[PDB]
Amino acid sequence: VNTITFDVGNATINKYATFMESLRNEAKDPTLKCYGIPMLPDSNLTPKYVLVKLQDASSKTITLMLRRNNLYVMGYSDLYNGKCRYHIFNDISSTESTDVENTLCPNSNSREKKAINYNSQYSTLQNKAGVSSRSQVQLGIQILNSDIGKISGVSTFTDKTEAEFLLVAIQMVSEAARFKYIENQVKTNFNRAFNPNPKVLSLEENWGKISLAIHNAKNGALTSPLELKNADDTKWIVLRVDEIKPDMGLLNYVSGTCQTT
Ligand SMILES: Nc1ncnc2[nH]cnc12
Repeated sequence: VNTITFDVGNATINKYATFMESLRNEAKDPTLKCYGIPMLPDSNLTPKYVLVKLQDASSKTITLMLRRNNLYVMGYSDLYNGKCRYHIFNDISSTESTDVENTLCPNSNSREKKAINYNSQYSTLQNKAGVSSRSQVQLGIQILNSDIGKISGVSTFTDKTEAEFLLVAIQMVSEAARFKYIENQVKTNFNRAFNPNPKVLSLEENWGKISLAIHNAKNGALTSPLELKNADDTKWIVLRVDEIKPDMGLLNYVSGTCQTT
């Protein structure tokens, strides 16, 4: 399994664009695509995972472990007192947990557990972060940089600190890779913090339905329209692939053939 590094401390728009491109190209199936949009692999393709190393301005890092089939963050590691400290979500199966241990921290004599004692659903992360909606957790490059430093090499931190980091990182890494729209929100706001708008949230929550709708579309027409939100919180009834393709970075894996095109 490969590691993609993003230097948050020295980030520029172009370096984030390159990061997104690299992450999409490592995660995607080598071949699968629908309507020109690359698709993630089935859950049997190896390697099953990708690592994403995030570097702060002090050169400390956190490495996220992502599942290729759905781009979920499974856990993260940091160097702590010389040790590979691995932090696994509590919703990972026994067999995948072994893989997380061994992928984040391959040397079994130099590693140390520090569990994430909660699941990785946004509802849970929001709860831990003290917010009723992740619209209330700002995203941004300086925020990500700061949050890495609250955790990496730090003996103890609160669940709120951890959940904030995870909400920021999940959205700026996995959601941005899945959605060019979200990558572009980061780029448009590159020099500042921002709050995810209703379209960011609607895309995040509907990626599986969107991916299925694109995979199933015939001659560019969705079989069933899909109702999303625009950035101004008005309904967006998507009728055609060409309406939503610009916002897409990766499709969730969907079995069967599609117009590739
Ligand atoms: N752990 C995770 N990783 C990626 N996307 C997510 N969406 C919700 N939780 C997530």
